Amino acid sequence: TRYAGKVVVVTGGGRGIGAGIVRAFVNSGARVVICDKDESGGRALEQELPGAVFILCDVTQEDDVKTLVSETIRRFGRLDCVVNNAGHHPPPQRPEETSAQGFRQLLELNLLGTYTLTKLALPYLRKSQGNVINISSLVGAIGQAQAVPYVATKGAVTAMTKALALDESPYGVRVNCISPGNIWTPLWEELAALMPDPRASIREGMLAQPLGRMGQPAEVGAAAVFLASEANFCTGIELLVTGGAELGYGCKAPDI
Amino acid sequence: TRYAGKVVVVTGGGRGIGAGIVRAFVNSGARVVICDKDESGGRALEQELPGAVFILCDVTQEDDVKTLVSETIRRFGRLDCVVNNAGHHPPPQRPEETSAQGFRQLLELNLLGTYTLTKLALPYLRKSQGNVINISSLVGAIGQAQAVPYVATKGAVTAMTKALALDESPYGVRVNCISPGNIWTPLWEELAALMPDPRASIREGMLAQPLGRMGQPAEVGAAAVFLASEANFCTGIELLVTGGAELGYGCKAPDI
Amino acid sequence: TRYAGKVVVVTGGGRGIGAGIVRAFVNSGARVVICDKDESGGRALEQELPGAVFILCDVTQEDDVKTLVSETIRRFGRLDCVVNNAGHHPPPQRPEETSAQGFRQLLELNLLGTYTLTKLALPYLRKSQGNVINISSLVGAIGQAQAVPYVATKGAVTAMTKALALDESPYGVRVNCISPGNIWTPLWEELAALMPDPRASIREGMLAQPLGRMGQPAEVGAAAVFLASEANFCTGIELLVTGGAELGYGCKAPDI
Amino acid sequence: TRYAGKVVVVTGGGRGIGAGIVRAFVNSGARVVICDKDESGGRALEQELPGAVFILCDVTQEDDVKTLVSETIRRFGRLDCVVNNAGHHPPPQRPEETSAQGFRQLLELNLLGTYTLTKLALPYLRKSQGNVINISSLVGAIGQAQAVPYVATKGAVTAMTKALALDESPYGVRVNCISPGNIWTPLWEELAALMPDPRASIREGMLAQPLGRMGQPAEVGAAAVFLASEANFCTGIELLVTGGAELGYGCKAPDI
Ligand SMILES: NC(=O)c1ccc[n+]([C@@H]2O[C@H](COP(=O)([O-])OP(=O)(O)OC[C@H]3O[C@@H](n4cnc5c(N)ncnc54)[C@H](O)[C@@H]3O)[C@@H](O)[C@H]2O)c1
Ligand SMILES: NC(=O)c1ccc[n+]([C@@H]2O[C@H](COP(=O)([O-])OP(=O)(O)OC[C@H]3O[C@@H](n4cnc5c(N)ncnc54)[C@H](O)[C@@H]3O)[C@@H](O)[C@H]2O)c1
Ligand SMILES: NC(=O)c1ccc[n+]([C@@H]2O[C@H](COP(=O)([O-])OP(=O)(O)OC[C@H]3O[C@@H](n4cnc5c(N)ncnc54)[C@H](O)[C@@H]3O)[C@@H](O)[C@H]2O)c1
Ligand SMILES: NC(=O)c1ccc[n+]([C@@H]2O[C@H](COP(=O)([O-])OP(=O)(O)OC[C@H]3O[C@@H](n4cnc5c(N)ncnc54)[C@H](O)[C@@H]3O)[C@@H](O)[C@H]2O)c1
Ligand SMILES: OC[C@H]1O[C@@H](O)[C@H](O)[C@@H](O)[C@@H]1O
Ligand SMILES: OC[C@H]1O[C@@H](O)[C@H](O)[C@@H](O)[C@@H]1O
Ligand SMILES: OC[C@H]1O[C@@H](O)[C@H](O)[C@@H](O)[C@@H]1O
Ligand SMILES: OC[C@H]1O[C@@H](O)[C@H](O)[C@@H](O)[C@@H]1O
Ligand SMILES: O=[N+]([O-])c1ccc(F)c(O)c1
Ligand SMILES: O=[N+]([O-])c1ccc(F)c(O)c1
Ligand SMILES: O=[N+]([O-])c1ccc(F)c(O)c1
Ligand SMILES: O=[N+]([O-])c1ccc(F)c(O)c1
Ligand code: NA
Ligand code: NA
Ligand code: NA
Ligand code: NA
Repeated sequence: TRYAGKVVVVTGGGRGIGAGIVRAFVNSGARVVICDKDESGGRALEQELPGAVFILCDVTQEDDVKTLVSETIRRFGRLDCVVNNAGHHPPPQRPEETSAQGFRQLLELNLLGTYTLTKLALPYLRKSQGNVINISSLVGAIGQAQAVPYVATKGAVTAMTKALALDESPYGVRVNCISPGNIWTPLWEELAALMPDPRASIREGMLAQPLGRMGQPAEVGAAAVFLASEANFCTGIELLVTGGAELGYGCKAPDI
Repeated sequence: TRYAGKVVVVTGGGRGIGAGIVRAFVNSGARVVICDKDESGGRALEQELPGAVFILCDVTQEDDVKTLVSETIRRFGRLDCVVNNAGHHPPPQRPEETSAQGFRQLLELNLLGTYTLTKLALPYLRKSQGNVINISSLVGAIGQAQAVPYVATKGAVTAMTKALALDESPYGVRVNCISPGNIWTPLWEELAALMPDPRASIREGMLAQPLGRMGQPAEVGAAAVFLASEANFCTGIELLVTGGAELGYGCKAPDI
Repeated sequence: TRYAGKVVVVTGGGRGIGAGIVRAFVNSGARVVICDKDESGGRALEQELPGAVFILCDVTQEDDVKTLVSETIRRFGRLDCVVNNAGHHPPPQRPEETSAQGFRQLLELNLLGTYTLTKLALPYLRKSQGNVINISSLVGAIGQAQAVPYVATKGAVTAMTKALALDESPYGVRVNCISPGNIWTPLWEELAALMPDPRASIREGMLAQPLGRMGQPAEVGAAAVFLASEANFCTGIELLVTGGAELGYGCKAPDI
Repeated sequence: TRYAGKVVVVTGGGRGIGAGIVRAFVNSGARVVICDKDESGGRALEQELPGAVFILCDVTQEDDVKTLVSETIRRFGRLDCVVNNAGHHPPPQRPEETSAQGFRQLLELNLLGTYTLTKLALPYLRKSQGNVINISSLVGAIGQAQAVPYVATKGAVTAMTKALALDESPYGVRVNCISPGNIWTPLWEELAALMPDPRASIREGMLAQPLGRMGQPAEVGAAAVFLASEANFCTGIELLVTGGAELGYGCKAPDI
């Protein structure tokens, strides 16, 4: 009952972190709209979870997003929280292997889709004194190798979260982000499968955390439910869900 | 039931933020040991809350703290979480008005008391795969005027939290801190009463946050219960509970 | 002679911070290519400074940038440092007053122009073991009101700086950024002139810093010359040139 | 001539980073007072460098420090910059192997010695509009394993730098810190010699940086001369001299 009577939209909620967030909010008592560009996972999740429904929506298509918001209000009568989770990490790319156009396309998903849904949702979030939760990444803060466009998009999301928090504070609408580190998801598994030694790639990812394991979608979901339901004095924060990967010295490569 | 069956020690739990944390953990189903050097508030809290008991303990006295831990284990059989909240903010002091000995005394409360309880508790936290929550302050991160010793003690607590998180990660013990901003507590009220215009001092403190109000002990308490019960992939983090005070430009004082 | 024999490109170098950086590098002994989309300031700077030449170049036009790099190599035989300073801050815009297309256009200047020049310059910077300096902004780190797109672009630049630093570290090429706060420039003056009370707007900007004044282009220039010439163990850093604006509590707007 | 006519005190200046800072300031044209508790290195440095003199001074002894300041003024007539570099890193210590009294002793050197010299110097720095530079450490910011007391002392120094910057800003006195990462110094070499495999310990320290090497005292010295002589709009900053050790993922230890 922590978030009972509330209505939540989760983008990219059909699998991975997004599905973990969907499950966490349903378990808290909320009704959840699962937005995803792929039907497979999200439609099955709707059948599985009574408090969840699936709406096909590509967050890069402004008309898809307009319909997502108007259908949410038409079907459920209010909107309390938007979780902007949809996003993609390309395979490793050296800087000279990137393109401006590929950079533009990744900005369209990771940044502008978050911007567009947030903009269309804010009039309703103001009425409900709701909140926005953006899923950024630890690598926006500390960088990552072979990922210049991806890192840039998440640096933008984290910064945008703080700007929006300032703008919406007089209306009682909080805007926060979660920065996960290595979370074991289908995207992580897909990316490891492209590596010469997938098992070695996965073990390296596990040992990047002092805790010695990757995180779970359910753990990101619990952080999201906290930010929505119990963090009434938090706005503009970056909640790290990383297992301590940012702590201490590690292998990143006597004084010349 | 979020933290049912667990045993929590809260230092400085007799009033203010500490009492808000005590209440939050009792509401989550935990048994709570209220530690405080003053009997008045903590003893009344024990009478009020069934899941809470009061143990008189000055965290600067190592033998008081040894007895706090051994009495907790004797009476409740386990220890799952230590919340190091005891601490003090002196009245405003210009740098030339501080002393090394006053600095040493503030380090004894704000830093070494946290260190001592954590050290004595860790053998039991390892057995329970428990966790440590230190109450630091936003001003450890961003500074504050007329508070050189206080700011230094909280910078130490936040850093120490990260070091300890690294050391205890192989044992499954998480170590995190909460950095509150302006929280309306008896200490805040006492400090404002020393000012020429207390009402103006309080209004200034309220407007230091984009949210336009100070925070509540219950809001710090909810963050603590989150870190203890649902943040299993968080260690070494600094959870800001500040109402956005660190965001954007403000009045802190054309190019010469 | 701190940077004698070296060749530096400064984008947006015709006025403001960029011109201050141009002057600082000329004073250090470097030859400087002034890139700007406007002829007026940059052409006069070339006439004024013996070690500087002006090349008309719009950093959003990839063919302009290709020609900028090839002309620099043709005329001076090497390239040691690229300072990505070109960028724009729109007038204050409430979130609901922004557009995706306006956001895209600002990303094109503030982020992708920096990306494009850096990409085209890196083969030559590798040969010279040169370095990249991006001019970001403090508001990428802490947020700003009525500037969601601008803040997002600078969050991206700061993050991208760290990603690129990781990628180029094995080649000995350092990548750093400077985050200025309020610097008194023609852009600042233009923006204040749009306000109801320009003088009040300027005084507010001055008092946003504990130092009680805004910064100078020459001060950003000195930081850039430091990063280029004497910071051989710095890569991926964010050098704050802000007068302390990020420090302490301020006016950003008792516990409800 | 960048800092000609100025007078600088460097504590712990007899070897290591401190000696590199002494050399950098002498090369900039300043007169330097070398403070150290050991005579060997500092006395030889005075003989070697015309613009430098050695004063025996233990920064934990308040009367030593009073005499250091009064002798500096008596001999040179002004004081422009204090570099608080004296400090120590103990050998690796597990948390349960530390003591409160050992923690107190390390606070006395790393934190209170910096506090005491700064306090005694500030009246003269106000007259000269001088500045303070504290040598902290990257591990104050990100933590380190087996170093709870050391990490806590450097977290305190970095925070104290920001508090003091706020307090002294109305007097035109800037207060900044440098946070080095792995710098190859006699302390680093001594600590590695205690390890089972010193060569393996040194190689691990080198590879903790994306640049693949440790830093040099001269590189910390150049950062200090920058902060003193050319960073007039920087106060309360933490200048990282770390070779990028804080960037990206590394080895710090699939989802359980
Ligand atoms: N997995 C990690 O380690 C990790 C770490 C940090 C941040 N993140 C972020 O978390 C989020 C989710 O990552 P994940 O690992 O769960 O990925 P994932 O690929 O497993 O799942 C992403 C989901 O989003 C959907 N999606 C993609 N593009 C979409 C679009 N245009 N419109 C609507 N839905 C779309 C996909 O169909 C999928 O269901 C992303 O923003 C990612 O950047 C992930
Ligand atoms: N109030 C704020 O705005 C604020 C902001 C940031 C951080 N904090 C921190 O939160 C904590 C609590 O602050 P507060 O405002 O609730 O203060 P408070 O003075 O209202 O309550 C502190 C409690 O700790 C107890 N205590 C003090 N010294 C003790 C000792 N030696 N041993 C045991 N108990 C002791 C006091 O008796 C009291 O019950 C402190 O660590 C403080 O630095 C407060
Ligand atoms: N002024 C401040 O307070 C401040 C603070 C933080 C960051 N910054 C950043 O510093 C940089 C310079 O700011 P400023 O105040 O000097 O601005 P400015 O407007 O005074 O000068 C910017 C210069 O860049 C040029 N320019 C603009 N678009 C260009 C393009 N497409 N191609 C080439 N040149 C182009 C302009 O013609 C001008 O000469 C920007 O990146 C800005 O975001 C400024
Ligand atoms: N070496 C590194 O990798 C590294 C990294 C980050 C920070 N630091 C910091 O840099 C500073 C210097 O470190 P280092 O590696 O050069 O150490 P070092 O041991 O090589 O040199 C320190 C110097 O300070 C002197 N000193 C020690 N205690 C003193 C006291 N009480 N009074 C006066 N002088 C005293 C010593 O005699 C010595 O000459 C310290 O503050 C250290 O914490 C070092
Ligand atoms: O595909 C890798 C992992 O992705 C997560 O989203 C799922 O919850 C797991 O079942 C799966 O092991
Ligand atoms: O004393 C100021 C405030 O302190 C808080 O700890 C209490 O919960 C409030 O009742 C009180 O208004
Ligand atoms: O236009 C405001 C300021 O802009 C700076 O770039 C110039 O150096 C100054 O001459 C001018 O006062
Ligand atoms: O002792 C290790 C290193 O310490 C530095 O301070 C010295 O400048 C070097 O000569 C030496 O290699
Ligand atoms: O830190 N990240 O953002 C991140 C890490 C690993 C992944 F596989 C991923 O898709 C995203
Ligand atoms: O930010 N703080 O740590 C803080 C702020 C105000 C107070 F009254 C106080 O006691 C502590
Ligand atoms: O912090 N900035 O990025 C910033 C501040 C003020 C300006 F006028 C400006 O053009 C940019
Ligand atoms: O990061 N440090 O503070 C640090 C690292 C290595 C050392 F040997 C040392 O004495 C200090
Ligand atoms: Na359903
Ligand atoms: Na009770
Ligand atoms: Na010229
Ligand atoms: Na000499």
